[PDB]
Amino acid sequence: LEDSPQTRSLLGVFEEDATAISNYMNQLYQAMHRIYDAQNELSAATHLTSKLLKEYEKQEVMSSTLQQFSKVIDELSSCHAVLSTQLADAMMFPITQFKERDLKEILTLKEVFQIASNDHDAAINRYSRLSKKRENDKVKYEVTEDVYTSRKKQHQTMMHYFCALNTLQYKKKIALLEPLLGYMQAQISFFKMGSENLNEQLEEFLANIGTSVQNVRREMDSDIETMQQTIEDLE
Amino acid sequence: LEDSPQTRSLLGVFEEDATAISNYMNQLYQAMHRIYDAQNELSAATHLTSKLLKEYEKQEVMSSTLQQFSKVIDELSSCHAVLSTQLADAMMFPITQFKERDLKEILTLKEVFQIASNDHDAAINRYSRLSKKRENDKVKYEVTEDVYTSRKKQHQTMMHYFCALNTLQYKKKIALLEPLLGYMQAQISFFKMGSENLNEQLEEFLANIGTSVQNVRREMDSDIETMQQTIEDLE
Repeated sequence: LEDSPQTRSLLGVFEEDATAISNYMNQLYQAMHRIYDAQNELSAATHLTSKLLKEYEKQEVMSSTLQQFSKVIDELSSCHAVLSTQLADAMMFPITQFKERDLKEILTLKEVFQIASNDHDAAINRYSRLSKKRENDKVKYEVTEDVYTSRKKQHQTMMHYFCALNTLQYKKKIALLEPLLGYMQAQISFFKMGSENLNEQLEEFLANIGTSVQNVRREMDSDIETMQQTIEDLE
Repeated sequence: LEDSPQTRSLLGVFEEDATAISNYMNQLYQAMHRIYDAQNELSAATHLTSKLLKEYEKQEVMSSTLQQFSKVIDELSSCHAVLSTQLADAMMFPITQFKERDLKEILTLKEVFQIASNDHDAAINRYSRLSKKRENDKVKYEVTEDVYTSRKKQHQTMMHYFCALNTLQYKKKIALLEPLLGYMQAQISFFKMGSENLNEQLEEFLANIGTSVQNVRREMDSDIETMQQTIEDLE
C-alpha cells in the first residue's frame, strides 16, 4: 500500500464495512441486552416468590410444606442470580465495550479526518484564489505552505483513522465470539447446578404434594355435602 | 351450628380469614405473574438472538461458527419456550382462576348478603314506625309479613355466602399448592432437557472457540505493528 490514492481507496471499503459492522453489532447488542434484562428480572421475581412463601407463617403443616417449596425455589433463585451476574460480566460487558468504546472511536476519528479534509480543501481553494492575481511574494509562500501543512494534517488523520478501521476487523471477531462464549459458559454452570438441585428426593416430595392436593379436593367435595345439609337444618 | 347467632358469628371469622387469604393470594398472584412475564420475555430474547446469529451470513468460517452457536442457542430457546407455555398453563392458570373466579365470587356474595341485610333493617324500621300508631289491619299484616320475607331472604343469602366462605378454605390450599407443583414440575423438565443439550462435545467446541479468540487477539497485536510500519512508509 505504497501511496495515498490506493490507501484512500482501501479506506473507503474499510469504512463501508465498519458501517455494516456497526449496524449488525448494534442489533446484537440490543438482543443480548434484552436477554440480560429478562434474566435479571426473572432472578428478582423468583427470589421474591420464595421470599413470599416464607412469609406465609406471618399470617402449620401447610406452613411447613410452603417452607420446603421456598427452600427449593430459593436454590433455583441462586442459580438464576449467579447466571445474571455472569451474563452481565461475560456477555454484556464485551459487546457493550465494543459499542461504547470501539464503534464510538471509529466515528470520532472519522470526524477528525473529515475536518482535516475540509481544512485542506479550503487551502487548495485559497491557492486557486491567489493564483489568479499579481500579489505578494509573502502571501504566495504562505498559501503554498498552507497547502503542504493542511495536506500533511489530512494524511495523518487519515492514517490514524485507517489504523483503527484495520484493528476494527479484529475487534469485530473478538466482540462476536467473546460474549457468545461467555453466555454459553454461564448457561452450562446454570443448567448443571440447577439440574443437580432437582433430584429424585424432590420428585418424591412433589408426588406427595400432588396426592395431598387430590385429597383436599376429595375432602372439599365431601364437606360441601355436609354444609348443604347444615344449611337446610338452619333454614 | 344449630342457629343463626352462632352461624353469623362464625361467618365473621370466615370473612376476616377470606380477607387475609385475598391479600396473601393477590401478592402471590403478582409475584408469579412477574416470573411468567420474565420467562416469556427471556424466551423471546433468546430466540431473537439465535435468529440474529443466523442472519450474519446475509451480510465464511466465522459464518459457520456463528451457525453452530445459533443451533445450540436455538435448542436452549426451545427449552425456554416450552417452560414458558407450561408456566402459563400449570402455574398462572390456577392462581389466576382463584383470583378472578373465587375471590370475586366471595365479594359478590358478600354484597348480595349486604343488600338483603339492608332490606331487612328497612322492614324492621318500618315495623317500628307502624307500631307507634293506630292503623289498618291490612298494613299491620303487611309490615309483619315483610319482616318475615326480608329475614328469610337475608338468611338465605347469608348461607349462600357462608357456604362459599367454607369452600374457600379448601380452594385456598389447592390454589397454593397447585401452581407451586406446576411450577416445579416444569422447572424439572426444563433443567433436565437443557442440561442434556449442554454436553461434553459442546464443551470441546467452546474450548476451541476460546482458543480461536486468543489467536485473533495475537494476530491483531502483530498486524497492528505492521500497519504502524506501513503508516510510517506512506507518510
